[PDB]
Formats: sequence, structure tokens, C-alpha cells
Amino acid sequence: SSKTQDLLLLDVAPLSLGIETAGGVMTKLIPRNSTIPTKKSEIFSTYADNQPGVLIQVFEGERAKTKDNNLLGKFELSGIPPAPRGVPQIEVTFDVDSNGILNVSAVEKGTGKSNKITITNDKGRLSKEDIEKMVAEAEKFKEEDEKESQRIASKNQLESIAYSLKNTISEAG
Repeated sequence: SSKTQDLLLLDVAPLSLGIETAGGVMTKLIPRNSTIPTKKSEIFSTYADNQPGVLIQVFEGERAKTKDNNLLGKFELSGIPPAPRGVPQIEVTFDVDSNGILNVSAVEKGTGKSNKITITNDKGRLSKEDIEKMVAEAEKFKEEDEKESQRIASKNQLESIAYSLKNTISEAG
């Protein structure tokens, strides 16, 4: 029931809020320990040409790989003019207000479309265990997870459609 109610100390983001980028790369916009309100806007590009829209899948957590991240929700902005990967500029704004409600707005600068979703910190999104897990795991594999992001490099992307493919055979490395 948390929208005009409280939870103990929602001043800072308990985990980093961001998106998944194609490949299982977690792109962080609002970091943990960052005191809200905080609105972060970045212009992302979709890694696909002839796209009909973009999908913004919101993930929370500290991992480099989105599989250890919490899925908050997603919204599909459909009806974007089919064009090359980086022709439509989609500015994805994570606007987290003081109540900890994450409003993710995606604004497409090419045609001028905009779509936003209201993701509130209300559900058993994380348990107290989950929060500590994601924090601890990223700290635990502090070298590995940062190298993941750095070796993959491909982040700050948007997907036109949910690819939903990993194909983890021998996983990765």
C-alpha cells in the first residue's frame, strides 16, 4: 500500500535502477545510495534498424547480468517510424520522486512521441534478503561484474522488441 504511505527510509535507492540492454547487460541510471528525488535522462539508441518501436524493460539491482536483477516492469513504445538504429533518439527518463515512485518516460525525438509508465516501489519487489544479495553479490564479484560491463561494452541500448534469448551453452566468460 505504498504510494502515499511509507516504508522505513526510502530516501535512497536500495538498488540501482536501470534497464536491460541486449545481451543481458544491466544499464544503471539511478545508483544505490543515491538520495531521491532523482530524475535521470539519457538518450538511448535501439540496436536494430527498421524498428517499429522500442521496449524499455526496467531492471533493478547491482549485477552486470540482468538475470540477477529484479524486473520491475516494462513498457513498449510502439509506433516509432521504421528507421536506422540510431535515427530515433529515445530519451529514457527515470524520474524517481521523493516517495520512491519510478516514472520511466521514454521520449522519441524523431517524431515526438512519448510514453511513460508508473512503477512504484510497492509489492514484495525485493525482500530484505534480495537487497543485500544484489549488493553483496556485486561486491563479492567486484572484479568480475565490472569487467563484464567493460568487456561487453554494449550497453545504453534499447531493444525494439523483447529478444528473450540468452542461449547459455557454456554460459559465457
